[PDB]
Amino acid sequence: HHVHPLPDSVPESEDLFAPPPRMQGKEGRPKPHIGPNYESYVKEWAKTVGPNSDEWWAAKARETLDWYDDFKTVRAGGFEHGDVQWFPEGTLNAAYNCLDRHYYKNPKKTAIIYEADEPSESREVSYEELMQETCRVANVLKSYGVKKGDAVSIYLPMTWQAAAAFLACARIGAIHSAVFAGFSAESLRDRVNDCECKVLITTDEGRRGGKTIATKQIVDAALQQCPLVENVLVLRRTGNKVPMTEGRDKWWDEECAKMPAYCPCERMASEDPLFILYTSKPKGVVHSTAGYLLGTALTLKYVFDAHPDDRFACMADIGWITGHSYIIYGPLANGITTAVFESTPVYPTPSRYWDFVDKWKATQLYTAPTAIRLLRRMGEDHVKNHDLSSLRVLGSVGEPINPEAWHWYNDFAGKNQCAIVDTYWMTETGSISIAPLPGAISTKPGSATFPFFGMDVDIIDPQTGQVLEGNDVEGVLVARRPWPSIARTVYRDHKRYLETYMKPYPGYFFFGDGAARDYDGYMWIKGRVDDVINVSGHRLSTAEVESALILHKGVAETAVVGCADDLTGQAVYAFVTMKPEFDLKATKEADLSKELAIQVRKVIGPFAAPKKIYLVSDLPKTRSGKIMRRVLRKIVAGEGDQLGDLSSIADPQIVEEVKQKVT
Amino acid sequence: NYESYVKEWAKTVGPNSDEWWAAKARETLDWYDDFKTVRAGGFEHGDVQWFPEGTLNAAYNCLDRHYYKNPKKTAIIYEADEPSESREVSYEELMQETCRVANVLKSYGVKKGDAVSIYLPMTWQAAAAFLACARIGAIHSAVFAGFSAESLRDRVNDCECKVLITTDEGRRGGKTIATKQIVDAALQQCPLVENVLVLRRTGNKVPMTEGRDKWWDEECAKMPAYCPCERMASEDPLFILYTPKGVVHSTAGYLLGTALTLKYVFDAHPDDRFACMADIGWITGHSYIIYGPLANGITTAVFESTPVYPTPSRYWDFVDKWKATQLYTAPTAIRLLHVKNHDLSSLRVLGSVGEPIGKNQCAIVDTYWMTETGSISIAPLPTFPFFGMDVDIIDPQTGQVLEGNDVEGVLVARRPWPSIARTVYRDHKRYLETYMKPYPGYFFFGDGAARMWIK
Amino acid sequence: VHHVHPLPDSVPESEDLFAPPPRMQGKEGRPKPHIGPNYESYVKEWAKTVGPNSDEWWAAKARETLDWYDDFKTVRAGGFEHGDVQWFPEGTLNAAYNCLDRHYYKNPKKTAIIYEADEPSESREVSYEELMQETCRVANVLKSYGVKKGDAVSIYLPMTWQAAAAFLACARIGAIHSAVFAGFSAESLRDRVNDCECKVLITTDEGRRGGKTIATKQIVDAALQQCPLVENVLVLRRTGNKVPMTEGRDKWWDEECAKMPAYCPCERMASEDPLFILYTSTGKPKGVVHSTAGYLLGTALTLKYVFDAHPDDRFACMADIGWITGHSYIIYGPLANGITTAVFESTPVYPTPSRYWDFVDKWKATQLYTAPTAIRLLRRMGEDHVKNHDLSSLRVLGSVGEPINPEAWHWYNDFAGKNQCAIVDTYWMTETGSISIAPLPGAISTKPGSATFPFFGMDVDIIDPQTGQVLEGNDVEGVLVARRPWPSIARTVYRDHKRYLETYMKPYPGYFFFGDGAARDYDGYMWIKGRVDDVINVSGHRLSTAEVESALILHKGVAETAVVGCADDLTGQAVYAFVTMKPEFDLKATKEADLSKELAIQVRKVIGPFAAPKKIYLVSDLPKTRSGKIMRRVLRKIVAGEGDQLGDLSSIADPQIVEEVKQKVT
Ligand SMILES: CC(C)OP(=O)(O)OC[C@H]1O[C@@H](n2cnc3c(N)ncnc32)[C@H](O)[C@@H]1O
Ligand SMILES: CC(C)OP(=O)(O)OC[C@H]1O[C@@H](n2cnc3c(N)ncnc32)[C@H](O)[C@@H]1O
Ligand SMILES: CC(C)OP(=O)(O)OC[C@H]1O[C@@H](n2cnc3c(N)ncnc32)[C@H](O)[C@@H]1O
Repeated sequence: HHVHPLPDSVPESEDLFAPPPRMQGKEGRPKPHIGPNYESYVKEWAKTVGPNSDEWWAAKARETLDWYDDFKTVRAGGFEHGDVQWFPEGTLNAAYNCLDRHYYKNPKKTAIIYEADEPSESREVSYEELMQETCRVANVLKSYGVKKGDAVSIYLPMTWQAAAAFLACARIGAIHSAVFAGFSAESLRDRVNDCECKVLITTDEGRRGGKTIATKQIVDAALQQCPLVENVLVLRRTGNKVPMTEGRDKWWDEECAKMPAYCPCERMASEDPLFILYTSKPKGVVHSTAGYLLGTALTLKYVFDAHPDDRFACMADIGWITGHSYIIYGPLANGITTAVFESTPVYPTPSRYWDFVDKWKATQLYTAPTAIRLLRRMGEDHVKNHDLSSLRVLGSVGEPINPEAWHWYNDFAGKNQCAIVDTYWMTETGSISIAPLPGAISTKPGSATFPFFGMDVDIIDPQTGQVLEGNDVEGVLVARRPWPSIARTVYRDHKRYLETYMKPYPGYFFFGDGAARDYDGYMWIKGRVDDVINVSGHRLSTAEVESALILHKGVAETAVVGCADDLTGQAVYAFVTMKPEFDLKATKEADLSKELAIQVRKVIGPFAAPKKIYLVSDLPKTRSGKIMRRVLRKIVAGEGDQLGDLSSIADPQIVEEVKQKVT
Repeated sequence: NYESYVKEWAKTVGPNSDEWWAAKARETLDWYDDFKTVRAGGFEHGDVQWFPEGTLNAAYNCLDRHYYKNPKKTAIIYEADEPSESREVSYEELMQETCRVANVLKSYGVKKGDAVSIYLPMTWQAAAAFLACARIGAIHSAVFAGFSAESLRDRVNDCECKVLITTDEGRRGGKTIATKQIVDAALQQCPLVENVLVLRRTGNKVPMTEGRDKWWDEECAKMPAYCPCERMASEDPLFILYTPKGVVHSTAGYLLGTALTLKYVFDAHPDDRFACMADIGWITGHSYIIYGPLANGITTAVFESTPVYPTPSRYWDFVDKWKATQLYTAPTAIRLLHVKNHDLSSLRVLGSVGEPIGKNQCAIVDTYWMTETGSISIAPLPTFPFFGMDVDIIDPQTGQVLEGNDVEGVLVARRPWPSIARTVYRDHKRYLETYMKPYPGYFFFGDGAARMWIK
Repeated sequence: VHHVHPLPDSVPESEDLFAPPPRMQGKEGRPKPHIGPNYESYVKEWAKTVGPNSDEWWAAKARETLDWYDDFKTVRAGGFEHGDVQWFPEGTLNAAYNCLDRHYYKNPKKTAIIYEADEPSESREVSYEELMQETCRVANVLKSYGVKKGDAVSIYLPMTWQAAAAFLACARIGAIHSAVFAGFSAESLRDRVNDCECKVLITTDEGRRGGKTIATKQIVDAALQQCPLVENVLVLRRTGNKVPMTEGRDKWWDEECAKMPAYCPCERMASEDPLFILYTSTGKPKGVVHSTAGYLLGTALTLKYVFDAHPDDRFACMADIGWITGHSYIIYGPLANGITTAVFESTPVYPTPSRYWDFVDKWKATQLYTAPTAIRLLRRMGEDHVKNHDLSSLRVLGSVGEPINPEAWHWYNDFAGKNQCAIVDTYWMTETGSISIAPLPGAISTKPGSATFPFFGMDVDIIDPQTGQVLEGNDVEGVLVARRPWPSIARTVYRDHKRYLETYMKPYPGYFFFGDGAARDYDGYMWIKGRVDDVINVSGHRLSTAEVESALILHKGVAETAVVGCADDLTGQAVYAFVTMKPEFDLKATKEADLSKELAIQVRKVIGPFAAPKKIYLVSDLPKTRSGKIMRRVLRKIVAGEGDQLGDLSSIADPQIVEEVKQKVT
């Protein structure tokens, strides 16, 4: 075969994982929405793509969401000019679908499990309570002159009221723009200025992992350079003294106390913007309303097999698209219970996730490979002595999951009784693009497997621009047709949207990731196109080399970048982090580096073996867990003085250590 | 009989009452969009909801739909302060004037959800001013024309309106109210008011501030006599009424309440001539001069005078002149009133309201309610709680209901009703503390009662 | 014999009735007419559209013709007296959705606009997809400026195809566009920009017309010096030549639109929400306001029936979008019907007088719609420019703007139509929204110079202006009035409803007053013969301008004429005639004094002794508006010695012509 699976210590013949009994309708669990095999996935998927898929999408849109006005047209527009339309004539409101309609059915049902930074302060928030808070905030925003179509910046940490702030904007047709709490004043300023908002919602302080985030202090520094912001609504999360500017700044509780606990919903067109979400100039990805909401609702239902009484635990942050789609919009649109997790995976101890799961009997868990590798690094004593049997689906999002970490997830979090859904997508796709349906698909460690409903993906040969038909092909991932939750533009920069996604391969949407489809038709997304390394004509994905390195005992996490080489074009350079227990005296660093290189050579080939290996205490990462290989690539290339605004990455101090180790 | 008012009332209260209420809302009002949910929310947090997904317009229900059916029908019997100056105002004329004023307001930049203060005496154009605001989704705040400059200022400032509708002068009991003079005094300390629309009721010289002040007639003459109706959510606010606390009523529930009570408590019929002698500056004039009668498409009276001008026979002269079919007044006026040789036979119902209190023919209906209730809550049907009203007696010393008959305590309501006030403008905390906290789970009217007798 | 006579013609009356020709009979593979084949087929359908039982027809047509977001309940209400006309009031819709989206969803690649550039070689087809995308981009730009539903937006654009996108972007978001003829003076632009109180103006750097540059941005800058409310100007880069741009206020159309997505939601408009203000040229500028559903329905129905438009037709209205004709029969009517419409950027004589016909044969136009002034202009230029063309794709030729003299009607019929097209003489006004009286080409046998019969929904009569009373029967003459509102009637004059009532509704209470003299002949055909204010009363004989001007043009060498009245001690008024001759006419073989005698004799033979002009002035051209109306008021006041009280003539087609006329009279 030309395409190989991501390196794994398990033989390929023993590495296929059928839906386990918890996902077979056994063990008293709900029967899966799609099952029990691959063909059941294909039979339904075939209804969602192609020239006769309007019927399926029209029915799903009308069955899944409540509409004030019906639509007539299912879809129109396309990539070339960026005029994608779905259900254009219909009207709806996201807050109505995420709150009102469920409150009218079961007001006391839990909407949010609020897992506070300190475990003792966690509590359940009913749909009634969440709706009331959302309506109060919406009324406050209207009193500030916020109109349909106005942008509102949100700089809130992971307290449950973040959901109320999102949905209060959606309720009145405002466009919320959420910024990770803890982003520097500079990063906040750039995003507040770009969306041209006049109102900002924030906290006095945030709490995360027992640390205080001085949000109001950061807001005050940023707003000195944000001339349009005239109103700041400040949630009293900690109660510590913070500055408050007379007139501009008001307290959330004092303002909401003046307002009624119900607010009508603004009737939104399907294509009215729902939010702007900046990714790392800052790129404001814009999603509209109906198509995005439908995509998050359908993917949540089908990829995680969500049922009415499920308790869904997405442990990400609402500053990330993962939090937009699979904390707030998806779970609440489905009317189930969703977790707002305010802490870190290791506060107070690395048992936190699992204490949380057993306390609330979470039925699905969704996190990132960085968190899985972090907990794997800390040892099994924190997870082994838990129940965790309420879980039946474990999800991974953010980057390729190394098969080694996949197995740890499968073995310890799931006890070999959960389906693992490796979900590939992007901020720009709105909802999950490629993922196993857990009641249907037998999984391979490291493979997203098959495309979701409405996603028709192909592999293009970047040297020819042509689609590679069939299986056992490798290249760059593209999508053939629009899908309902695709981002509609980049805020006030449609040209950047067209040039980034629609022009590289005309006729297609360009994801920016390298991908392969193996002989069984499974899709493998193996890293960013910009991270590919070419050694003596061999094209290397980051995931395959990083997956080989972690097979060595004691390795916690690695990142590989290319460095120019006069004789091989590029050479692989690897940054490697070891588990805390690994003794760098019994195995001197030079001996360990040799073993790591040998391991890569045996599993991939000599061309992939790192020419140099740097042992570091940690890797530069974004708040969401992405490993910033561009930073490492520029440091190795001697361009460490031209890196840009890294002030809001997870730990800026790590960039200095890496610079020292390389020098 | 008892088995008639109680048989029907059982369908309007309790866990099976949504069916009755959905049918009446759909029979009684014209809707642009249908509702799905009948009711939601409750007293505790003040999130009462009725017909939330529906859309409608109060001006469409009080003017347009009747104008389309019978444009020449009299909407308002305008009984001027001088009896000789009275005249009938047709639904066509009222709708045209309402639309002109609505177009004037839009030309000032009044948007859906904006407050507009109204400082008008009892001339028929007061209805046009109310319904013009409702037509465009503005929130009118009516201020009784007998209020001083300070009381006017306080209410104008509290609601943050940018527009005020008033008159040059008012005429009541043969005397002149210097309304524009009072308005100018008030507006010296009202920094948000940018436009004043001044109805020329007397034509006597009054001060007018260039730019800020314009004449009603001259502004309306520039505008077309039709204006589209803003499609309002059932729970969009309809008006603020300061009682200073701004009692806020929403649209669909309030309008349904007034229309049903008017039809049942007063047994209205399509060609009736309903004469409520109250003032549009108070809820009685809101509900049973303007919104109740015009929603039903009947004829309503706008009485500009006093009970004793020119003489104490004025009420009975008015009833004989117009053949009024109902007469709704307070005991205060009915006691102050010269009634011997009058006919008064056209009257089918004599209503009383506002305080504890025909000659063998016209009925006597004693109606209890409050500004916060929107429409009549307890009354006899020609006593007995109205449809949707489930009231109980509670001992204040225990907070417990005094089940039975011969008990005495405070009056409370069990569940929300459609026309209940939804908040106190920008002071929801006061709304909850006043009405919802004294007896958790109940609505606290604030008066005593015993069995039903209202103390 | 008859009291009412046809407009003077050299063809005998018995040979002057033209039945629908074979191209309009469903033969030769042409589409079958929507109404046909005779007068009775028109009456049978027309009778459903007027009277007390016509709600059914109008409700069905409104629901069949337009896409609605919300249905209506009431068909019509209101009336003339107070100006509260309402049609389909409870319904909601959007004009851009009906003109773009619904057709784009059906056939995105169908041509929406044939853009005939000033230079023929630069012309191209603009698909519904491209037009919708550009409309959506502009709509998004306007929203980014804070334009809200109900805000006015001024448009000062020449006849480039993007003018349609600018109109429809305003309609898409519920803004009220106010389009001003490109080339109007800074003073005229200022007055209209200030009256509508807009805060946004859309224009070009420059326009191109007849090989000439229109300094649109320079004019805008001059005007905006006196327009304190305008905060944003969007400038279309039509030529790319250097023009001033004010930092902050002014932005380039292409740079702004490139930032925006190519789709924009449609604002759900009430039937009676204003769609546009259109200013017309005697006092202050008159902003005629049209609402949405009735206007759109009227333009859609008249286009379909008066021009017998079918799905694949290529409709060529050669007017300007600054004129109501361009509003209704370039943009809204044709695009609502989903067909192809022409945006003609040039003049009838650039590069040569063959332009119209080169255009028709190049694009295979199926209908042509222009004005008598253009027809008379091409007539004066000779037959070599039209004779050697095909023109067989045409089957309907339309004329709008003024009475068409039978002499010009025949030239149109003979050379443009080759006696195989139906001629539709369409009478209406800015204030009527859509065509009011016109032949239905598959049904009505035409008379040269007659509008013939009223359109669906139009119930018209003749009032004797000397009595104020309706004249019953046929063979009557007086002033035209309408008995009942129709869906596309103007709803007000912007912020001046009193002027609307006093101009149209007060002169003849109970009726709508058009302001034109009219006659209904013995066959019931309607003749619109000139403005009431232009009637000339000589010794008790009331003379219409059209009849005398039609008699004069029967003389060899006459190109165009205008007659006005001047007080006369012996006849009350006397006829004075301003005459333009063809360039080739030898004015020395026939001296000016000699020609006048022949003209007077011809008018006497054809009309009567009283109609002979008392004085005749030879002029090189006549004062005319941009749209072709002859400004007889200007001539009338000059003859009356009142040339110093003429008003704002800065924006007429040729202001210099007024100076010559003053000289000739002096
Ligand atoms: C949802 C959230 C992660 O979106 P973004 O923050 O916009 O980042 C999107 C980018 O992340 C990477 N990626 C995310 N998931 C996976 C996965 N399962 N397998 C492989 N690569 C994955 C890709 O490079 C993608 O372009
Ligand atoms: C409708 C209008 C009067 O409302 P408000 O002006 O808010 O005053 C309401 C208050 O008036 C008094 N009341 C009203 N009706 C009656 C009645 N039938 N018998 C005895 N007392 C009555 C009560 O104290 C009530 O709470
Ligand atoms: C549509 C556009 C021309 O409207 P306006 O520019 O408002 O001018 C309207 C005026 O033009 C004249 N008129 C237009 N058409 C004809 C015609 N066929 N026969 C005779 N007179 C006609 C009339 O005097 C009309 O009042």
